[PDB]
Amino acid sequence: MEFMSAPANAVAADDATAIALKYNQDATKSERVAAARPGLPPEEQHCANCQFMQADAAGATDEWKGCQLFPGKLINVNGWSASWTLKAG
Amino acid sequence: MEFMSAPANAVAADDATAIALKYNQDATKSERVAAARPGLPPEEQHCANCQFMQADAAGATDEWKGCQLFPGKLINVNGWSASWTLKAG
Amino acid sequence: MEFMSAPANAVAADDATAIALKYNQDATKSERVAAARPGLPPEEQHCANCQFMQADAAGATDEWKGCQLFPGKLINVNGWSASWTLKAG
Amino acid sequence: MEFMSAPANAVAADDATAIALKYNQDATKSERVAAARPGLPPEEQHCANCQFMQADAAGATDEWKGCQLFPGKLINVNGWSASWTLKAG
Ligand code: SF4
Ligand code: SF4
Ligand code: SF4
Ligand code: SF4
Repeated sequence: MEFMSAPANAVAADDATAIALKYNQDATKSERVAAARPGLPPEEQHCANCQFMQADAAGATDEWKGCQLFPGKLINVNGWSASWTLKAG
Repeated sequence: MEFMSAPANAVAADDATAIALKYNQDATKSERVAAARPGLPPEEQHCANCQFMQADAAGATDEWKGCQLFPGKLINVNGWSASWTLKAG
Repeated sequence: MEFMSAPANAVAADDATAIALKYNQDATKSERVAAARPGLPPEEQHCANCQFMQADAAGATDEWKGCQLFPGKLINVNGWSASWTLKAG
Repeated sequence: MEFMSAPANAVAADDATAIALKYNQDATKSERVAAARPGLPPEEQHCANCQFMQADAAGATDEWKGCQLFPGKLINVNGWSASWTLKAG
């Protein structure tokens, strides 16, 4: 595989929105256990299985995808935020 | 009936999760018609017969119930969202 | 990952102990609100933040852990029983 | 100039160590801006001016050098990783 470029509009650690929504690009380092959102055990929760992850957003790759709660941005498929909600598959 | 107080955690219209899920407290003013989700004729679709409705959520009353897609929140039994799926059993 | 699948010794709904101790593997469906045990808001209480949860137990996973009040069995990190107690440390 | 021979042991995108280090062989496609590591503006950071680049590594050339954090591998002088540190001297 070729290296996966990091989008200029990916949510960053230094963004007020990320701080507000407790988003972390790496779910393993997130507060998912402390949040204890309902749906899946906490350590299985990440953007890849969240209701708001948008696979068809401008600039999306299999590593970077959109989120309906972060307009005009891109989150990491391995991330997590406190709005994590199991996708109604 | 008596004037029933609206729960402090009822899903509000200007909540980003609500906007993304296309939830309307009133099914009769919702996108159920245009969406024509499978299961039942659109005019019959509301949270009361949705699979994700949680009748025994904390604080639920005969008018406000929980929803798997709105952790910690309460929705109206006569509401609807783009996630509506006919309840089985 | 795989679907929710309780290991061999997961406390079961028709286990006399479970019934006696008011345990439910899903805290959002338990009597935590009615019981209103002291320490934290009832809706914030679950096995993961209970003093009796034991991280080091046979067959334990990120989702299933031991509980000192259920010797030899496993409970869900998202569960709750009427013995929920503050996590001292 | 003649074509720059690539090494078979170049760090590759699907190497767990590369992923963990946030390495990208093309720094302009990396997370350096988001990382905002100290010493130089993000846009000026690459392996060529990193403290850990190892010029005297087996098979190292004009374009590929070693890195203390990647034993037995070679990085691209134009690359970058989240361990970038301005070289002193
Ligand atoms: S809302 Fe879902 S998709 Fe968006 S950042 Fe949070 S966990 Fe990821
Ligand atoms: S998912 Fe079902 S219960 Fe929840 S808001 Fe939508 S229609 Fe109502
Ligand atoms: S005592 Fe604590 S760990 Fe054990 S079942 Fe009850 S709430 Fe869970
Ligand atoms: S540590 Fe320095 S030399 Fe090694 S990959 Fe990172 S930036 Fe390049």
